[PDB]
Amino acid sequence: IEKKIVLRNGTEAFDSWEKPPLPVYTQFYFFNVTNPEEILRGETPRVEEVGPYTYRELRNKANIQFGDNGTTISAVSNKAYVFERDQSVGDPKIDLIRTLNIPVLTVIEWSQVHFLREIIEAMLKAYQQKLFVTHTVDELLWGYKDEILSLIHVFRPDISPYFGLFYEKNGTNDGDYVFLTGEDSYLNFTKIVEWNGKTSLDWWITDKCNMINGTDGDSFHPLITKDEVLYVFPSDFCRSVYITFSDYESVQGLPAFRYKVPAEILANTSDNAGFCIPEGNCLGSGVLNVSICKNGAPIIMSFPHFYQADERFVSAIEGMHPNQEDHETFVDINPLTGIILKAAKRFQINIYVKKLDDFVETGDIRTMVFPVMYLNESVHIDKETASRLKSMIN
Ligand SMILES: *[C@@H]1O[C@H](CO)[C@@H](O[C@@H]2O[C@H](CO)[C@@H](O[C@@H]3O[C@H](CO[C@H]4O[C@H](CO[C@H]5O[C@H](CO)[C@@H](O)[C@H](O)[C@@H]5O[C@@H]5O[C@H](COP(=O)(O)O)[C@@H](O)[C@H](O)[C@@H]5O)[C@@H](O)[C@H](O)[C@@H]4O)[C@@H](O)[C@H](O[C@H]4O[C@H](CO)[C@@H](O)[C@H](O)[C@@H]4O)[C@@H]3O)[C@H](O)[C@H]2NC(C)=O)[C@H](O)[C@H]1NC(C)=O
Ligand SMILES: *[C@@H]1O[C@H](CO)[C@@H](O[C@@H]2O[C@H](CO)[C@@H](O[C@@H]3O[C@H](CO[C@H]4O[C@H](CO)[C@@H](O)[C@H](O[C@H]5O[C@H](CO)[C@@H](O)[C@H](O)[C@@H]5O)[C@@H]4O)[C@@H](O)[C@H](O[C@H]4O[C@H](CO)[C@@H](O)[C@H](O)[C@@H]4O)[C@@H]3O)[C@H](O)[C@H]2NC(C)=O)[C@H](O)[C@H]1NC(C)=O
Ligand SMILES: *[C@@H]1O[C@H](CO)[C@@H](O[C@@H]2O[C@H](CO)[C@@H](O[C@@H]3O[C@H](CO[C@H]4O[C@H](CO)[C@@H](O)[C@H](O)[C@@H]4O)[C@@H](O)[C@H](O[C@H]4O[C@H](CO)[C@@H](O)[C@H](O)[C@@H]4O)[C@@H]3O)[C@H](O)[C@H]2NC(C)=O)[C@H](O)[C@H]1NC(C)=O
Ligand SMILES: *[C@@H]1O[C@H](CO)[C@@H](O[C@@H]2O[C@H](CO)[C@@H](O[C@@H]3O[C@H](CO[C@H]4O[C@H](CO)[C@@H](O)[C@H](O)[C@@H]4O)[C@@H](O)[C@H](O[C@H]4O[C@H](CO)[C@@H](O)[C@H](O)[C@@H]4O)[C@@H]3O)[C@H](O)[C@H]2NC(C)=O)[C@H](O)[C@H]1NC(C)=O
Ligand SMILES: *[C@@H]1O[C@H](CO)[C@@H](O[C@@H]2O[C@H](CO)[C@@H](O[C@@H]3O[C@H](CO)[C@@H](O)[C@H](O)[C@@H]3O)[C@H](O)[C@H]2NC(C)=O)[C@H](O)[C@H]1NC(C)=O
Ligand SMILES: *[C@@H]1O[C@H](CO)[C@@H](O[C@@H]2O[C@H](CO)[C@@H](O)[C@H](O)[C@H]2NC(C)=O)[C@H](O)[C@H]1NC(C)=O
Ligand SMILES: *[C@@H]1O[C@H](CO)[C@@H](O)[C@H](O)[C@H]1NC(C)=O
Ligand SMILES: *[C@@H]1O[C@H](CO)[C@@H](O)[C@H](O)[C@H]1NC(C)=O
Ligand SMILES: [Cl-]
Repeated sequence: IEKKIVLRNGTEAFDSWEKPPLPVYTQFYFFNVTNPEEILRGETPRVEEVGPYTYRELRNKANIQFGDNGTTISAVSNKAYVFERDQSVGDPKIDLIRTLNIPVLTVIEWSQVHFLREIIEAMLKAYQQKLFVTHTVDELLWGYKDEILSLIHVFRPDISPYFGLFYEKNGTNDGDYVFLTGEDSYLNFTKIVEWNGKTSLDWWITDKCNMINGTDGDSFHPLITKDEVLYVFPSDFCRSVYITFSDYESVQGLPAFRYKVPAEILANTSDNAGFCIPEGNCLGSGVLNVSICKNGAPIIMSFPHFYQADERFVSAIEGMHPNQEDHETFVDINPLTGIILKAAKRFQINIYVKKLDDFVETGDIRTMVFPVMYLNESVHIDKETASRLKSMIN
């Protein structure tokens, strides 16, 4: 029996959950646009893969408060990124990525949804914008001041003049959670019961699709069996997900089940129709429109290089060469303790883009899902802690 794996003030299980000992790394990879002018004339985009840009994470739980006497527990998962230059392809403060002007594509999308339409329209007309821009890798990630957002900010202070894929994400959390500790049952360990005071979502169609299943992803319940499916709620993905057993792996001396993201997760099916707002009309297998949760921006999540996706997505963008080894999402879990040993959490960020007659900025651009950047959030257990665990286990 292993009731040692429960969150209670005293056990190492708690301390490690509170303050993760193992280092997590995120590597960013960007797609540099080689033929912007030609794309605007309706030609096939060709892109060039650039990276990695490696960041070591700092994690911990804060505002910790036990609930219902040892069964629930509220906390916030802070997270920050420390750049590692010698692990990266170059200096992100100097290196330039040319890609889509996301700020203007966003406000356009807002204008189209009759949000600040005039104000947005007048400014674009006043100050001509380029659809493709060039900025530093650091600017794209952690943010930079944009003309049009600054002009809007003058009138609407609620709207930020800065934009960045990870703007204001360094040293912050993704909201108030209340986790379920193993006290009641070891099965429902580090399981999620609420987020921002809410036990479900509300932006997806079906009650089913709005459910919050599983753990935050950083750990699992002990005594896993190959036959069972494992649910996760990655907040940044804007929906729950499951992973299924792939095969047997060894990480140091420790046994590990390899759980991967199956292709059912983003497949164009009636099951997943409830993710395709408004009227269940999906773009095709292997992508996810997350405009709603990303503040009306035309953001489409997918896997790297449209792996596990419809082929015409891959065909649309020259330079998209997907393969399983490099681009799949996997996680090697010690079946016994439900602890992660090795994992590559991988996914892409794309932008939906189409020609618009009212907006000359769009030129004659093709209708497509435009890949901007993907990443690999990884972890790997070292000898010391491994054999410590391996001896601790027995
Ligand atoms: C990915 O997912 C996302 C989200 O899941 C998808 O987006 C959803 O789908 C589409 C995207 O285009 C979109 O549907 C359209 O919504 C439009 C707007 O809906 C909102 O606004 C409606 C109208 O409100 C204005 O007008 C009303 C009076 O008629 C009035 O009540 C309002 O106050 C408002 O007034 C405006 O005020 C401004 C002035 O402000 P300033 O700028 O400050 O000066 C004026 O400039 C403006 O002209 C106007 O007067 C409202 O009724 C509605 O409830 C929403 O709140 C609609 O316009 C679209 O309607 C279309 O159909 C009509 C049929 O009747 C057609 O005649 C017309 O051509 C029109 O095009 C349509 O419903 C969703 O809004 C959007 N949802 C979200 C949350 O973003 C996205 O598409 C997906 N992408 C992919 C690739 O799959
Ligand atoms: C996200 O957020 C996290 C957490 O905040 C960021 O990580 C931290 O970033 C800060 C700010 O950049 C880092 O501080 C800098 O550290 C560098 C590294 O140099 C090291 O070695 C120096 C030797 O040359 C040493 O002097 C530095 O400081 C040590 O010594 C002092 C006293 O002597 C001691 O008090 C410190 O604790 C250190 O032990 C340092 O370790 C350093 O070069 C920087 O100094 C410059 O910049 C500051 C302004 O920030 C300026 O005042 C100085 O004059 C100098 O110009 C600075 O101190 C910190 O190291 C990071 N923390 C961790 C844990 O890594 C992260 O960068 C953010 N990421 C993103 C993407 O936004
Ligand atoms: C992603 O893709 C983009 C677009 O292709 C690339 O961005 C270009 O990057 C190149 C360099 O890689 C940039 O060119 C460089 O510009 C520097 C500054 O240019 C201004 O200032 C100089 C004076 O120094 C003026 O002469 C010039 O007119 C500009 O106004 C220059 O200093 C560099 O010049 C040196 O280049 C080589 C040696 O490096 C020599 O041949 C030259 O003699 C000279 O010493 C250089 O030309 C260019 O500006 C970028 N374009 C855009 C649109 O931003 C990215 O590189 C690519 N990303 C990655 C990671 O590869
Ligand atoms: C997080 O996620 C990213 C990927 O999204 C990872 O980065 C990749 O890491 C993988 C694994 O190492 C890399 O795959 C390797 O590609 C290399 C290709 O080399 C080129 O140049 C050589 C000449 O030296 C040519 O021979 C070759 O054809 C290529 O043109 C190779 O070094 C590797 O090939 C060897 O291993 C593979 C095993 O799969 C064998 O198939 C080969 O025969 C050979 O033995 C390998 O293919 C990939 O390139 C990386 N990509 C990027 C963009 O960095 C991170 O590593 C990952 N995980 C973590 C924890 O960070
Ligand atoms: C999050 O929660 C649940 C549980 O994982 C997921 O819904 C489940 O989906 C399956 C279909 O594959 C359901 O099977 C059903 O069985 C019932 C009972 O016999 C039957 O009434 C149905 O016709 C169907 O056969 C399963 O029961 C269902 N769970 C519940 C509680 O109804 C859901 O999809 C997950 N969502 C996300 C976003 O991860
Ligand atoms: C997503 O799936 C839907 C339905 O599962 C597909 O729509 C079908 O399209 C064929 C012709 O290609 C029609 O004969 C069917 O009647 C359609 N069915 C429904 C329910 O609409 C569609 O092909 C898929 N979408 C994409 C973009 O490939
Ligand atoms: C738990 O540890 C001890 C229990 O006595 C106490 O000093 C401390 O305040 C508690 N901290 C948290 C985060 O629960
Ligand atoms: C988790 O604990 C048990 C284990 O299966 C389950 O019966 C129960 O419904 C769960 N608890 C809560 C509060 O949801
Ligand atoms: Cl290993």
